[PDB]
Amino acid sequence: SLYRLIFSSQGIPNLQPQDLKDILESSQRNNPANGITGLLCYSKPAFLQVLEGECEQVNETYHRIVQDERHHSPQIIECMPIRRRNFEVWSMQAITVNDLSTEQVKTLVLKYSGFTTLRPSAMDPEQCLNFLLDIAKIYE
Amino acid sequence: SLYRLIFSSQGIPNLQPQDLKDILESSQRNNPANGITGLLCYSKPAFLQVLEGECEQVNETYHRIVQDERHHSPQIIECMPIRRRNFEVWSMQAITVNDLSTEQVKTLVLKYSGFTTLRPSAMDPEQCLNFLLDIAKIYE
Ligand SMILES: Cc1cc2nc3c(=O)[nH]c(=O)nc-3n(C[C@H](O)[C@H](O)[C@H](O)COP(=O)(O)O)c2cc1C
Ligand SMILES: Cc1cc2nc3c(=O)[nH]c(=O)nc-3n(C[C@H](O)[C@H](O)[C@H](O)COP(=O)(O)O)c2cc1C
Repeated sequence: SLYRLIFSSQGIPNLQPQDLKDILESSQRNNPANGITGLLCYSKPAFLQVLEGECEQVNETYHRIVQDERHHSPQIIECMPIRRRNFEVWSMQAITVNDLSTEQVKTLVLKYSGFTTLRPSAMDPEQCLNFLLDIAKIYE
Repeated sequence: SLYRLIFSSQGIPNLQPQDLKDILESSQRNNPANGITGLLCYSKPAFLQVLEGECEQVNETYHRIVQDERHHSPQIIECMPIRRRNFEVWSMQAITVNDLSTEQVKTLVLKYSGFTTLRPSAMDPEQCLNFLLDIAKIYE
């Protein structure tokens, strides 16, 4: 009943600043409640993110996520029953990747991937989550 | 880059043999090119799909299956990269299970479940793997 879901996506080519905080209000009004927790990451245009919570919640959310007019082509990287939550999960939070490339952050991309750019496309699930973890560290 | 995805959904109140013949002619047609192979399985109401391939046309197919309406509310029990394929024989293989099924199949259902009717959300990843495994193991 306690799952972890990983997957990445592609943000519609015309997405604006005022759209993402609206993705936030959502994640911060729709998750805490659901014992949905974890971390969402943006690197124009690449998306990554892990979900953790009740299996049925994890799912209730992901499939609700997929129809959003705001991006296309989502790749589940992992969905698996887990032993314990990793993010103490103050919230399903969001980080924009700058890109801004870089100050100690580009490094985190030769490490878990190759080039300086966020291609969740090279990542294996472990290098996938390993990364979502390392970034949050140096950040609150 | 290989990956395996296992999921189960709820059929609509009225799927007929005619309505079951239609999901398959679409996966021995699409999936061959699509590169999709696996067992599907159907004990009214639920289907219980296993799908095998690389990460892209997996999601491609699934997210498409979920766009389907013949069922509703899919759930991912497990997605992640594998060693080797287990369902390579059929580009898909439908297999109806029902209380009318042979007294044999009825008991393979019981070997992994707490009740005699196929119930996915009460079965862990291993249980479904082997069920589907042992159940294709015995279907030409
Ligand atoms: C990358 C991305 C991640 C999102 N994550 C969530 C989420 O975790 N929870 C959520 O409720 N909405 C999330 N959304 C937004 C939903 O698609 C949608 O806005 C939300 O379900 C609407 O909720 P509302 O009924 O409160 O307005 C996300 C959107 C994007 C683009
Ligand atoms: C439970 C279930 C599983 C399905 N699995 C597949 C599948 O593996 N591959 C596929 O192409 N269609 C699958 N479908 C049906 C697709 O939603 C749809 O029939 C297909 O994308 C249409 O293909 P067509 O345009 O060639 O007719 C499934 C449908 C259901 C209800």
